Amino acid sequence: ELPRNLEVFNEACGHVFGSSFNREDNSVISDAAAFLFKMHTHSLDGQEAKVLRASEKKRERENAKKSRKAPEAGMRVGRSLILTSRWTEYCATCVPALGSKMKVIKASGDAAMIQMMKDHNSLLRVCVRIEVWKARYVSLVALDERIQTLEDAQWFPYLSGDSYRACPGLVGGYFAKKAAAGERGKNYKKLNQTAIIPPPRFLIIGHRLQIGDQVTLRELLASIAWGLCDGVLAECWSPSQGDGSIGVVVGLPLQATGSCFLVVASHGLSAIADSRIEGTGNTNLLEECIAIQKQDGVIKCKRSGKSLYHCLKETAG
Amino acid sequence: ELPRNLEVFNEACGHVFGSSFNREDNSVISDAAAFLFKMHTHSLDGQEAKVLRASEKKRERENAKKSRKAPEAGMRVGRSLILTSRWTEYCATCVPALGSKMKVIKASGDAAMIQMMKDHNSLLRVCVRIEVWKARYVSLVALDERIQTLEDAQWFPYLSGDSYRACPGLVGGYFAKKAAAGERGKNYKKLNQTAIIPPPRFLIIGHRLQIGDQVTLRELLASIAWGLCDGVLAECWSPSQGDGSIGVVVGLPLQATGSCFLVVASHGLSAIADSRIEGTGNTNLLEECIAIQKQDGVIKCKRSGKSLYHCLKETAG
Amino acid sequence: ELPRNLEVFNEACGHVFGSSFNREDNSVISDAAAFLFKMHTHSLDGQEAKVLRASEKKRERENAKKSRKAPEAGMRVGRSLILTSRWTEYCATCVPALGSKMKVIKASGDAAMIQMMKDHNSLLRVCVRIEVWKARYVSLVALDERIQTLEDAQWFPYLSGDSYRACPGLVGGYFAKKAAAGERGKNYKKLNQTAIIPPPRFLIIGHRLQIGDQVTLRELLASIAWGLCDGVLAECWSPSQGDGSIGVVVGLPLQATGSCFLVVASHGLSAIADSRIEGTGNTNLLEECIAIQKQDGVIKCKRSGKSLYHCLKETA
Amino acid sequence: ELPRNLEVFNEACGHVFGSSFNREDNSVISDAAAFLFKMHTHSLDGQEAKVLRASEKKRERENAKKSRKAPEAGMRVGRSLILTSRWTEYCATCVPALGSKMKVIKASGDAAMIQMMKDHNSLLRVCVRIEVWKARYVSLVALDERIQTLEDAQWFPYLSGDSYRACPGLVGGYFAKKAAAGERGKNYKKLNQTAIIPPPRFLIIGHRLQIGDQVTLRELLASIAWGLCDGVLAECWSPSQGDGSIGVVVGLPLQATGSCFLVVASHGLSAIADSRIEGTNLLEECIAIQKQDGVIKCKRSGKSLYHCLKETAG
Amino acid sequence: ELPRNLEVFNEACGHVFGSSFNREDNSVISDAAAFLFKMHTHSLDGQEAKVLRASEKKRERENAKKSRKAPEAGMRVGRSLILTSRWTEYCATCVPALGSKMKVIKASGDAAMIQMMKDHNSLLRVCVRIEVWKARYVSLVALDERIQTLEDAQWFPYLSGDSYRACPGLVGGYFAKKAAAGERGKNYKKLNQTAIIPPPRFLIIGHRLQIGDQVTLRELLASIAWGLCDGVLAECWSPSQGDGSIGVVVGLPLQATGSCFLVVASHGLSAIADSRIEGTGNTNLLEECIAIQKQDGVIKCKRSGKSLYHCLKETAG
DNA sequence: AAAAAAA
DNA sequence: AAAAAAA
DNA sequence: AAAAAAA
DNA sequence: AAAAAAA
DNA sequence: AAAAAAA
Repeated sequence: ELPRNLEVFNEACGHVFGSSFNREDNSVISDAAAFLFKMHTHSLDGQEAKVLRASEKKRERENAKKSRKAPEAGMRVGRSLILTSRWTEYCATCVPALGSKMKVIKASGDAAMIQMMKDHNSLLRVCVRIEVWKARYVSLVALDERIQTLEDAQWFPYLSGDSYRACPGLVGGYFAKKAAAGERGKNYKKLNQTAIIPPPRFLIIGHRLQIGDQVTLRELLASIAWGLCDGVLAECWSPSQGDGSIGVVVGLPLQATGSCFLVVASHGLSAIADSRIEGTGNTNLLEECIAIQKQDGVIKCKRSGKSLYHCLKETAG
Repeated sequence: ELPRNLEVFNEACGHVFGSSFNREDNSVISDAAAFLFKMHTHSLDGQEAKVLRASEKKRERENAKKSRKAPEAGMRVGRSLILTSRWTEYCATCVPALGSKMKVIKASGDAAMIQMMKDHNSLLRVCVRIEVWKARYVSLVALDERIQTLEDAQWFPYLSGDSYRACPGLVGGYFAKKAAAGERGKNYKKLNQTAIIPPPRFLIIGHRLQIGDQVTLRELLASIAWGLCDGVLAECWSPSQGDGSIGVVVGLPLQATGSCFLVVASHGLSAIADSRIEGTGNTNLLEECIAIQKQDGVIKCKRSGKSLYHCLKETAG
Repeated sequence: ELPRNLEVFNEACGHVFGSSFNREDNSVISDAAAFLFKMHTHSLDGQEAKVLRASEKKRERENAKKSRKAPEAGMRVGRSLILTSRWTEYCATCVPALGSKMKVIKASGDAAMIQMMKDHNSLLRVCVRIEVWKARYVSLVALDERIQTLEDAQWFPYLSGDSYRACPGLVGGYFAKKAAAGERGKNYKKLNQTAIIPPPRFLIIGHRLQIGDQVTLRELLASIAWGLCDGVLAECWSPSQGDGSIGVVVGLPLQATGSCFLVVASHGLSAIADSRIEGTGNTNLLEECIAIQKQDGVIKCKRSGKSLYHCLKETA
Repeated sequence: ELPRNLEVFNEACGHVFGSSFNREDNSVISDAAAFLFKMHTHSLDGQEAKVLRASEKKRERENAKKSRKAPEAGMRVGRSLILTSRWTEYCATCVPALGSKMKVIKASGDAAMIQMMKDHNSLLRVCVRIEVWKARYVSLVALDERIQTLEDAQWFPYLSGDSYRACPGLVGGYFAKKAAAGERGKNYKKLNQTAIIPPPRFLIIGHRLQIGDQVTLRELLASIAWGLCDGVLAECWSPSQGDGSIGVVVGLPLQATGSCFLVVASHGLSAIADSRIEGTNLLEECIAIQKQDGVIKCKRSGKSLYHCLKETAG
Repeated sequence: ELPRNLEVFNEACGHVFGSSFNREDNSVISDAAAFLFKMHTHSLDGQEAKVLRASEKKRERENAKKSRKAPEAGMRVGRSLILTSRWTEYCATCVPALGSKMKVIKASGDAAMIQMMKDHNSLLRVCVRIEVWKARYVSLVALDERIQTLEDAQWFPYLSGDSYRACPGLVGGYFAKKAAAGERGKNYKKLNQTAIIPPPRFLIIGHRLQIGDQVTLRELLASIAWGLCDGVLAECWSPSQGDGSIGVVVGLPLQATGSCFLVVASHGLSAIADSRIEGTGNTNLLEECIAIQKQDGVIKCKRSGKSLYHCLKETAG
């Protein structure tokens, strides 16, 4: 009924949070995913210290974390997430020991341990996807101070190293910048800043985002873009009968990933660094378009020239 | 009559300097505040050596400071500040011992000790505010050799770690740069380079700067801006009858909130550095205006396009 | 009937894949050539470890490869390639031993060994040519994430060291970059990025690509150019009667290896990047033309100003 | 009569060169200052090798220097400088021992040693000021092969580490580049590439350069600028009656040091990287020359001082 | 009659080639100089192997060179050069042993060895000057494939390491690139791409190139410029009576070396990255002139805006 | 917009 | 433009 | 355009 | 456009 | 758009 990743995530969240884990609230799912990600990276209190090559300051911080008592049952997480009494058992059972690697487990040959490690990897990937989607959802109506120029915005989201490792194609930030600056191997994944990510309530259920879905404007925009994206993407939504809060999806943007506008010299031609700019691109900027695929077909929509955050702020005035 | 902070500062300065501390001279007040900050930071000769995690060079420097004789009574400070014979008693009484922390004092429960620690913290904050104002006043006519570009000027004033700790929102420099670069938590405070600070002769009295105050051009500018702020802010001053040296404040600037107008490249659209300017192509910056709020109302004044330091230098030729 | 190289490749592919090796599918031929190149480079499981100067990590990887079981008969390769039970015999026989060099064999003087070494070199050259063509065919619709600027795009295709060594005149990548950075000896060869390469279904048969051949648009473009070449090259193709999928070639590009028109700064003058453009100063890059040779004659076609990849994406 | 620094320099030059040291020749004074600087930094032959943390190559070079015989009396220095037989005594006495530090001397408490160290420091400062002046004078007519772009020209003069330490505000080069690139403390000084330096024949006498003094065009330009400075500065010089070789100073440049044209963004304004650019023909600019009558703005010539000096001689 | 350098080169060439060495042919002199350079760098077959720090591949190559038989007397060199039976004696006697350094020879105190090393250095310098001149002469009628852009053309000629070491102010290539990129000591010498090099038939004789000399167009151009220099330089040549092939030099270019067009910011002025480009009015490049000094006087000749190679190619068609 | 590596 | 944390 | 630190 | 260093 | 060397 469900793939391995989604089933593992559902089981883990249900076990850790019991019945307090609502299965239809984006905020609840994002908070639960963040907590599970912290648990599975040994970021919670009372777990193994990360000291393999840590600096003395990092060693002190990890020692303080280890000394600190672990979270207790009944503790409130986020807004409406309450820990059960069994969460310690789950953390002890399903969490790989610090430093564990897939090669070591494979050498061991224990099928149960291999399955547990696969479940842990899938859970990390799912939680990082949910974390990226929540970062986009927050950034629609809350500017990040660190993002002041195009260069600063070029690496959104800014997530920890574990997030980058779990999903290098979606997660940006310092680690993505480091990977791009350094040597690029055959495994290099470029940052698909505007990759389509289903809403968490859809991601856990496995329902792929598509036309006809009943989704709020903010969550749809967080799914297909973020705050500093061109406002024209708002055209991918249409309020339902009686306005309300939930509308419908009318289409999806095209060219979401893989946009390269280079032309190399050949056969006596001249190299071009940008197809769009060549000629007089400054006057053609606001004349650009985006291809939106709808149920009927593809349509080109003129760019609004205004940030998504600014459009949402203005329409909310 | 006066808040706790100003009263504590007045008592401390009176005790240390007696009658030699003028209550109407900005330079004297700034020198006294700097000396008091040094005393409460254990930066004077003969005070506790900082060795908790000091490097061998730092350990040697602190040992040299400790071995050196402490300042004697009657020692000249700055220009017109003379230490009183009772300054040693005040230093011994009102200066918490090195390493003092509010948590430990609260655990002790001594009401007198808690009040003393609160007074010390208030004195630190007041002294740091006076230090920042004096840095602005100095930079109006005497640039800093460490400021060469906009990136360097983004961290003015350049003050020590203690000043940044006391007033993180007003004090820039190396520590502000470090804080901005690293992780930003809920307690992170952005550097307000041009935060309003009344002159020290007003700050100790608590008289908030407002329209109609009889202040000098340079001191007003240091109150609202610094050397590299655009010269248009000079419109906030007006010479009084007969010119002279003291005029009157006609208005104050308004700090605009944070609002980024970027539009990153997405789905084939070209990046926009600024939505407002890209469309019509009005790239000229000299047209920009500042909102000066006056007694009559708010007025948009066109920028001069020249640094405040340059304007002051040219008008003083 | 066929040259030595194509005959060697045909015999090798027939022996290794038997009847499962289709002779008219470009994807199948490309996969077979890739597998043969892997086999003759001792990169498969169970072959000699490359340790002559390997680093400890490289030594570990090669030891892991050697310890691993060799591919078994009937194993599925690519999509429609199945290994025959006699592939092990060919691998043992026709594959030169690791570290073998032509000088050593010539000193030995065994005519059969010399012929085997020559056949192996020809097989490497043919396999690498097919690999380069397949790289071009892939790049027409799926950009390489390692290409983001013109500097990086200058070194396409990005192939391994073996590919560069076998065919230095077609293969780019890190090794070609290193060769360019270092000394340029008399044996140095520049990367002819857009060198015409017949499709594998043509290369193995020896049928040189020319006008009138019934070839698909994508395969023709992969033959004469790659993803980031200008879209104007699409003019070399023309749909046949009834459209369908297979058309015909109407012309081929004329490789413009013209002499440099630079004038370096000297005696206080100013450097000129191009003496021709200096006069009129027509700074419009959309006016350039490419000389396509057709059956009737050569014609100058105006550049489209858009990447071949973008034109293909829009037309699809 | 004279400050400590100039008196110390005059005494040292008299002791080391006797009467052969001409007090009115810029080249001779510069060469004598360079020799004294080499002596007081322990660079001449026969002085202690520098090995504290030297690399094997540096250790070998300094061992070679130590083994090599010390300079002999009567040796020709520069062009018209001859060593005296007593120079060895001065080198042994007034030169601090290698590694001497003012803190150590102060801890010792010997007044004579403290005075000697102060004299050594003043001599180093004076010698490096003269060295920078001479570097400017040379660069007027003989370009440096190391200066090819404005980025390279930004660090003139290129002088040894001892020169940078003696006067970090004037000297440039690799050490100034390192100081600028790295962390800058409260002691940081920016490279004042056109700070006014009196000519050596004036510097040792202590006569501050001012309008009316009889100086040569080349030496005045060296005092106020160098080769790659905009040629308009030549307006500061006026030939005397009958041309000849010596003229007079009419005016001096202003804003020599401390020119910043930034405007940081504030109160919603936009940051301006350059006030001049936001106003843009470069050749229209002017430089403020202060004369006896008053300040006058002279239009920039747009041509490097070296080019103008070369063309005026052809 | 002749300086030490030219006398040494003449003696060495006569000893190694005897009467087969023509004293008026540029190709023959260039070939002889190249062969002597190969001999004096221990690059010929059967000479000392360079193994001090050579890589294993380099060690193999040098071992192969050492094992190979040395050149035999009577071998044909170039076109019209034949080795003499006494060349082995000269190679053994006048060639310093591999690794010989001037410091070691001076320490030994042997006057004869010091003189031999001086002769070796002078011969290296002369051979490298001739090699650079021949490189220019080749580039006039044969483009170098390695030169495709202005940056590539900036380092011509591309000569080996020994050539760069002997004459660093005339020889470019990888080693000049390395010297420019790395630290620049006081001894640093820039690459004078258009220095005046007398033709080999004049360089060995010591006759400095001057006005009125009977030199062919191609060899004059190779003397004063190279393939990708401005075509205007052809004005420095004039066919003699009856045309023929040999003409006469009517003038020489000025500003051959040491051309800097920088003005630095000082006293509030603005930095000029290039005086020519910044010149008042948009100076069209084809309007630029070169100063040719002639017997009568200097004349400004307008640039032809076309390469010397292309001018020669068109004039020969 | 599958899996295997992996401050 | 209040307090509590805290090179 | 004073003193104290100090490849 | 002299001499000494010295992939 | 023939062969020989050969991270």
